[PDB]
Amino acid sequence: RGSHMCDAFVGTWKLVSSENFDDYMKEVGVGFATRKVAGMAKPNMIISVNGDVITIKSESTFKNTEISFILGQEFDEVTADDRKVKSTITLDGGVLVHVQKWDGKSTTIKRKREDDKLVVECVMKGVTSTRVYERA
Ligand SMILES: COc1ccc(S(=O)(=O)Nc2cccc(C(=O)O)c2F)c2ccccc12
Repeated sequence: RGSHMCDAFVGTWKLVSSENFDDYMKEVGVGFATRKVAGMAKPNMIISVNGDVITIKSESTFKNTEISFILGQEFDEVTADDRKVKSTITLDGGVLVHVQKWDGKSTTIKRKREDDKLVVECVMKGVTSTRVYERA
């Protein structure tokens, strides 16, 4: 199989900046202690593609997580803050768009390549957080 546009996300990434993440987590409903510990973490994100399957791993002192998925196909996800959600991830004009649904709520996580960075924009209702990753 040949190259895919989504190969631009493949690699090992490290968190270098975070804005408004505590307020985003508050809007999602994350409790005090999890917010405090999760907000300290500086995760590494490892993204790989094998055929139609994309795998995103996150390693940190807070939690280690791994999801594998096919674009447009819903899957079960237990998030780092221990929500059990239904997730669907699609590609929209170069942007990975990840929607998590649970308990009648939903949040959208967008991942995009910007210069040499991977920029993650998390939205819950009117509250947005921006997390920026660089190559490890
Ligand atoms: C480090 O603590 C966390 C990690 C991951 C998630 S998440 O799995 O639900 N989605 C998500 C949200 C924000 C940033 C990223 C990112 O990529 O940096 C992300 F993937 C969390 C959700 C709530 C509270 C803490 C979370």
